[PDB]
Amino acid sequence: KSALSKAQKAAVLLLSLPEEVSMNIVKELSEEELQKLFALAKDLESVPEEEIENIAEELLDEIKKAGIKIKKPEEFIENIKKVIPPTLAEKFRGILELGDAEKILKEIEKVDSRILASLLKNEHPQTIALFLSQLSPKKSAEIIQNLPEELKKEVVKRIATLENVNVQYVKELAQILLEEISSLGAKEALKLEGTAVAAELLNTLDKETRELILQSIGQEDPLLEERIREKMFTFEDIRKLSDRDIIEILKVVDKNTLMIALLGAPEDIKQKFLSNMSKRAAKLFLEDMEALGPVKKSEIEKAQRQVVNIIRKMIDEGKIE
Repeated sequence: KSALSKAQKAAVLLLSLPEEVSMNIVKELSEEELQKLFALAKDLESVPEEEIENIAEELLDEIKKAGIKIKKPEEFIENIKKVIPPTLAEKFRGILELGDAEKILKEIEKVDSRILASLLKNEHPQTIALFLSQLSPKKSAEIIQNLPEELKKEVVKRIATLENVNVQYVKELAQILLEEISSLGAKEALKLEGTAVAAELLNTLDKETRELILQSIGQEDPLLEERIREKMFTFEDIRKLSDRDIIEILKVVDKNTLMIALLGAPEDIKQKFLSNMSKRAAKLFLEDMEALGPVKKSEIEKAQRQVVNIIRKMIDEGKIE
């Protein structure tokens, strides 16, 4: 297809070149010749857009070197892009893009028009018009009815003047509106510490059930399991432990770690540890606690979780709970 491709180039040139150049070509060519060139262009194979640009730029360089002046080279490239058809892949891409925009706007169509009107009313009138231009007439009518009066008139006037709309711009507008609705829903909802709620439930469940649930959660998501277990025994739960349990904890925990942990601890938990030490060890502990001076909250928190890590091993070994 070497002579066929040269003929195909001729066909594309005929249709793409400026009319000053190609009017003379048409006059010299017979009707049979012109029709052979038209049939060649019509029967062209489809070519990816990036490859049509390289073909266009080759052709442009080739005819400039052939001795033909091209005043509007970018208009020549676009004309070649009209002649050479697009591929099935490119047709599918456009279809998929259109389908995604449709899916997004269907989700918008489900949303109460009072909510859409409320989210749209402080937007620029041209933005509201561009958005409403893509909705069903009854949706856009419902939204318009829930807008202020002078905005009803201005949005409809701007819709009236539209000659074009960029689909991707409106799609993006719609997705930001869906995220804003999702964000308002979170603000409308009661905040809930799910890891804590799950922890209480598990602590109420018997060990057989509790441990089998957690193990399965850990296999799929080991980070979530751990965040749940952190809530199952907290520093405040030291109150639940016996004096016997505290003695065993005092045998293992570092003094400095315990001192620091107790700086941000309630008074009854302080006394829970202090009452299980000796008179002199307790007295010296309180004295050294004042000796520390200003300690960061992040460090008090760290020492508290360290005591809890130690306490977990007691639950896994000695201390009943």
